[PDB]
Amino acid sequence: ASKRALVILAKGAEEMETVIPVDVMRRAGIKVTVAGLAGKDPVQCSRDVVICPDASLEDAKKEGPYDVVVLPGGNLGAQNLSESAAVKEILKEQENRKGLIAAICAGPTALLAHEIGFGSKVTTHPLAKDKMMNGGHYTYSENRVEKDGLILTSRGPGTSFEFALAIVEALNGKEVAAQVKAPLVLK
Amino acid sequence: ASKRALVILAKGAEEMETVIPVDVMRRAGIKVTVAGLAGKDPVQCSRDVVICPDASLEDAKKEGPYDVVVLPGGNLGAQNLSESAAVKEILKEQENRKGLIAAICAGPTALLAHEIGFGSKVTTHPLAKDKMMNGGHYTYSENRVEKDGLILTSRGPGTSFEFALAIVEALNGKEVAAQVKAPLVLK
Ligand SMILES: *[C@@]1(=O)C(=O)N([C])C2=[C][C]=[C][C]=C21
Ligand SMILES: *[C@@]1(=O)C(=O)N([C])C2=[C][C]=[C][C]=C21
Repeated sequence: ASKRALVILAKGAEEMETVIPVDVMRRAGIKVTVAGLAGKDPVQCSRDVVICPDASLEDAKKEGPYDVVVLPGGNLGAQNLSESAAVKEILKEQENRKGLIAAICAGPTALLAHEIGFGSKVTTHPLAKDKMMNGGHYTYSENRVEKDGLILTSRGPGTSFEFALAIVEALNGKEVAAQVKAPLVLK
Repeated sequence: ASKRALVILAKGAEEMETVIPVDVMRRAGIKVTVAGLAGKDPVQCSRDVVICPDASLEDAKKEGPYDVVVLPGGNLGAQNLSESAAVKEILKEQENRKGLIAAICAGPTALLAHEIGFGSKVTTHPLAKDKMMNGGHYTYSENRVEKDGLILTSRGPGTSFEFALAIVEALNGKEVAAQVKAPLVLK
């Protein structure tokens, strides 16, 4: 059975951090649902790229659970994710079932907001470190991609391929990740 | 005056190769128009990400000329660009005025289709080399980003940041490109 990914798309999400994981995961044969936080309508990302979600989050939640829940970054995107009771419920459910949770850039700050994965080693964008570390509930890492417990984190647009390929490896194995990687012309 | 970029978005475009340059160029303060080849409606990219263009190509052409015309890749996207008389006209005009033309992955094959920049050194995705080189009208390069005459080319999703930053450097200078690069957390 194909693995399934939920990518939660809020206004102000970093569009590179949204599209790179969606694309790379689809290349791996993962069934990806791009779910609009606010509903079914198109989402204005941080740099004004407008993306049409596959579904509302409300509708996508009904089709859960998912093998991974992915939280893109962007400060304002992450803030919207952090303020959402629906996001809280999804992440709590995912944590309770020991499923993978993946977040990049400022995205991991939504884990703090929703009290998810406390005690884990995490990374973030450098500019989001202080927010993430308020209260010392996580252990900070400068690795480009970090994985600890349920929790897979990464730093920025320039770590998005690595982040996406780490998701692929977690879900579909190292050989699939390598096969998906080769045609991308990565460094 | 801000520099201006036209990014031509066709069905089957590689969404990473579309979004990374749009985003990075906007970070550099370039005014970017994402122009829909087919009209104003949303565009289904190669991996099913749906992007809403800023304008139709028909409308964006009226607001030309641009400091750069950017052609994303994706085989079917590039084919659509190659078949378009509107694209032909835009690229011919840009070449005639000695403006920058930038293409990635299979995107450079549209330059061949429209007889643009013959004699230039170019790169492409490895799988698009034979198509690009039919007739020996260009000189092939394996560099991740290649620039020769008017013509800036690059290889794939994994060279998209380098490609975008090379555009930024060409338009806004090396220091702006460096400033935009640093917060991205690139390797
Ligand atoms: C991330 O996308 C993000 O969330 N943050 C705070 C950031 C800063 C600079 C560049 C990228 C990003
Ligand atoms: C490019 O986006 C493209 O145009 N081509 C042919 C390709 C092949 C593999 C991976 C990326 C790409």
